Amino acid sequence: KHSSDICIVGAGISGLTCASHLLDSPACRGLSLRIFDMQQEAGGRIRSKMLDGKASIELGAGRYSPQLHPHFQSAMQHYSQKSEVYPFTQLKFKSHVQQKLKRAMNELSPRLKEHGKESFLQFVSRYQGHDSAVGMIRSMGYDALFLPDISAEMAYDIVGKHPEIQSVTDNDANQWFAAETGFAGLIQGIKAKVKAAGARFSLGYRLLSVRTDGDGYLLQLAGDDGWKLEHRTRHLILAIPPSAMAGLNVDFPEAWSGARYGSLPLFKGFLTYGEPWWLDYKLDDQVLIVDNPLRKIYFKGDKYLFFYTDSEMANYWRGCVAEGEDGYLEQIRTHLASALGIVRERIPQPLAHVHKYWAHGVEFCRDSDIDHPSALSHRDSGIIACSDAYTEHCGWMEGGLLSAREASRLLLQRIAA
Amino acid sequence: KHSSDICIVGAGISGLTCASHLLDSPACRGLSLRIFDMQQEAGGRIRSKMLDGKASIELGAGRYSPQLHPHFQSAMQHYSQKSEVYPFTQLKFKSHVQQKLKRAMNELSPRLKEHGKESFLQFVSRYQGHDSAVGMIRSMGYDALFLPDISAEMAYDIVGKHPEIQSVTDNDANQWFAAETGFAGLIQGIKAKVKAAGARFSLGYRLLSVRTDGDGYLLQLAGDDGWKLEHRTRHLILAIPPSAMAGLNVDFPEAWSGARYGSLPLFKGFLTYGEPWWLDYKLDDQVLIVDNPLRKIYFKGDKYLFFYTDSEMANYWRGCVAEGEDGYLEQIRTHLASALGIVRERIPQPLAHVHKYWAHGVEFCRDSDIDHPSALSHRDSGIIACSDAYTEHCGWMEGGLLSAREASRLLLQRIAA
Ligand SMILES: Cc1cc2nc3c(=O)[nH]c(=O)nc-3n(C[C@H](O)[C@H](O)[C@H](O)COP(=O)(O)OP(=O)(O)OC[C@H]3O[C@@H](n4cnc5c(N)ncnc54)[C@H](O)[C@@H]3O)c2cc1C
Ligand SMILES: Cc1cc2nc3c(=O)[nH]c(=O)nc-3n(C[C@H](O)[C@H](O)[C@H](O)COP(=O)(O)OP(=O)(O)OC[C@H]3O[C@@H](n4cnc5c(N)ncnc54)[C@H](O)[C@@H]3O)c2cc1C
Ligand SMILES: Cc1ccc2[nH]cc(C[C@H](N)C(=O)O)c2c1
Ligand SMILES: Cc1ccc2[nH]cc(C[C@H](N)C(=O)O)c2c1
Ligand SMILES: [Mg+2]
Ligand SMILES: [Mg+2]
Repeated sequence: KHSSDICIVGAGISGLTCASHLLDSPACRGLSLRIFDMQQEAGGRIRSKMLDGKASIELGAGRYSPQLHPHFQSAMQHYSQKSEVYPFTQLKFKSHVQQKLKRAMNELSPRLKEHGKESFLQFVSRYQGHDSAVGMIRSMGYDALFLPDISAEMAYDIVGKHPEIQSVTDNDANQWFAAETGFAGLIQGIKAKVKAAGARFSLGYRLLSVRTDGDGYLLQLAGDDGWKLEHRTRHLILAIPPSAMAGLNVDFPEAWSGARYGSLPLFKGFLTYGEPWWLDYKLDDQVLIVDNPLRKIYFKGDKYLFFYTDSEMANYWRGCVAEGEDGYLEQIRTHLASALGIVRERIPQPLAHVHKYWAHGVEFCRDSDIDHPSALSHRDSGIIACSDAYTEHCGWMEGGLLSAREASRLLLQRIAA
Repeated sequence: KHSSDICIVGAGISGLTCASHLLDSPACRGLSLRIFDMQQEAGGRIRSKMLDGKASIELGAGRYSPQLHPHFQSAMQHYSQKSEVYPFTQLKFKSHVQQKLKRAMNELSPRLKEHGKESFLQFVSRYQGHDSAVGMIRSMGYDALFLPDISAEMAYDIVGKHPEIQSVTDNDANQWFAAETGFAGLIQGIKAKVKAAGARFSLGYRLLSVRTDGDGYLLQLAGDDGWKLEHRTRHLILAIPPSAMAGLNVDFPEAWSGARYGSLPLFKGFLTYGEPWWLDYKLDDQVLIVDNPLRKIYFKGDKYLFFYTDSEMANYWRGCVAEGEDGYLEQIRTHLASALGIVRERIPQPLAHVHKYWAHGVEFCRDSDIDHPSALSHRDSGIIACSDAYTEHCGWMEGGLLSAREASRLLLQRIAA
């Protein structure tokens, strides 16, 4: 038999937290747990790396707030991961536009119906012209704020939940932390605890289809070396994001919820140097938000710098990387010089660098349904779906922990019934 | 994105050698050349690994014969790669069957003038018992020899061109060498020459489809992070195996050749230990061929041991691996113990271990003796296909060198004219 009592497809933080809750319940004594992930390492969009062997960098999720993410903070403490303060919470190098509109976003506050749920750009186009509104939105360095299906209501929550811009709203007392060893240390601790409790991991296998087979389910998987594999299970959680769900044969989203779902790409690029040349400019631990394509530039201590972009600007950088390392590094240097107000020859070339493009970096519900529960259920088959996108914290690890707790509750009802 | 004058998809030894022949030619001065491969490193089924940092192992190709592979030996010398004697050229702990293997193969050979081209299993059981034929073929370690479409003709060619069993057909004239640093070193030599001459590499991109587009071709590729990419070229070599050709939209194999093609899976597992325990059995640099699922067991000096299987036996192990690393490792201990005639508890567990499964390890002409030309051309579009499977040396790097030389001539004649 290649079978299991419970199967979790997905070994990001959502899936591994489902596993951890299930194995804690005495109702799962003796039941067997199999965890699939198409990747070769657990973590999903949590991916920590040593750059040049020197320092530790976050290619995916990198920061959290005690105010916004208390379940995440508790997870870090439960698994004894040490946090460090996250420095990039203020813009010391502000602009007239960035100054102007902290004051300007209080005014438009009456958006219940007067502005409602328009686009954020359509909204702000009201207070001042369309031109002025573009420059205001651009100065916050998250290009997703320009998209039409990003409502003005959404946008205000987006802006107050991000550390670089949170001072423009009344979320300016939120505190922020990063992992010292990287969030992968947390992924590793959960994984080890779930393995020691007897769950078995099959990493490197991609789920392709699932069919209901009697009381349980039949899964078709493809290993990344081509090996085709079938698995029977009695209970199934799909701890994968909406974009992955749509690729299956399970009638997503219609058989699952009222809502439609969307996603933004993200891009991060990291560079290290022979000397921490930015210390002369008093830039260590500062973040610059610029209109040029780097958009958000970060100087981490004396160790490295990086930049972070989304939507069309993430696709720009990913395209320019496809045309080869050389023009990519040269474009970066130009835009670094422009952001500092110096000539490109004062920017050294880097020793090492690494980048990462996430085609579906953030996945979110456009709130079409009236209510939206934390985990999902197939109306017919009883498959449970689990993802940060189904919660009040879409786009955050905290949403993963919250979806997983509901997801494991729903599955514990399936055993008790 | 952009374009090229010449495009090579596939950066195994075929594609790299194609590129090398093309850039040697004055007829390409000024032409741009772009090379795609879906893997992140060049080499294809040539994959070397410094297992532990103190030993070089070959997960793909591992040995060549100067007598059978003169072009490959010449390539090694051209790129200044050092060879070393390949130890596993004979068997010592021969069982009862493995002596009769010689005198029966030398005796059953006149009968292959007639009833020669039939299946090898049913030809060997047409002059000895069938219970005797299954024992004689199995003692050769290669389960390819039990299959319908491998003739008694094409099986005598296999037995004589393989180092472990070439004694069985009076082909000990043939010496065998391995690469001192691995065949990766040859791959890196070609790659460096092709880069130094201006070819542009795009690794990590998978070709999904090609369509003719005026004089040239429009290629659709998918990066392994999702990034979709369109590339326009004027001349196009597909240096990929027949299994890869079928996955495209190019009417393979009809619009190319009158031969049909098959493939076999292969599996290798490598095990290292704290103590070279197998020396007490005088096993270093020896190879045992056994009935049990390990089939061929190799002891490399006092560095490591490994085993090598094909066909159904390769699929046996890949399934075992899918059910979990612990049951796989315990299976190996069992089959090692019975092979050496000792109890399980005298085999240690391994420190480190690695394994590779090749779903299409070998691909070959099955309309064999079609006088199959060394490269193919699409009857309509003029796309050239390059692969070891199109040559007399299907299954050897030598075949890739031969196919590459032809494919580049085809493309130079069509670049000219
Ligand atoms: C660049 C970037 C920066 C981020 N920064 C932050 C931050 O600072 N703070 C924060 O809270 N969040 C951040 N996030 C988001 C955070 O990473 C996610 O919210 C969280 O990791 C999602 O966890 P998950 O388990 O729900 O999904 P995922 O992490 O996406 O894991 C899903 C897993 O399912 C696997 N999988 C998918 N599909 C299939 C299939 N068909 N078969 C098999 N297996 C499959 C995938 O391999 C994946 O490992 C960031 C994300 C990105 C891209
Ligand atoms: C286990 C094993 C042991 C072997 N031992 C020996 C030996 O000892 N002696 C010997 O001579 N030979 C041996 N071989 C054979 C040798 O590996 C091959 O004959 C040779 O490497 C084939 O080279 P190639 O360039 O034709 O094809 P490949 O090495 O198969 O290269 C094909 C390349 O094209 C890429 N590719 C494919 N498809 C697509 C697509 N749609 N888009 C983009 N890219 C793509 C692949 O990723 C790959 O890099 C062995 C093979 C195996 C599997
Ligand atoms: C551009 C964008 C838009 C909406 C978003 N919701 C959550 C995130 C992740 C955040 N940017 C982070 O990295 O912590 C995010 C990003
Ligand atoms: C089983 C089988 C059948 C046919 C084959 N033609 C070439 C090879 C490669 C060889 N076995 C090696 O590993 O060097 C091979 C293998
Ligand atoms: Mg998950
Ligand atoms: Mg090739």
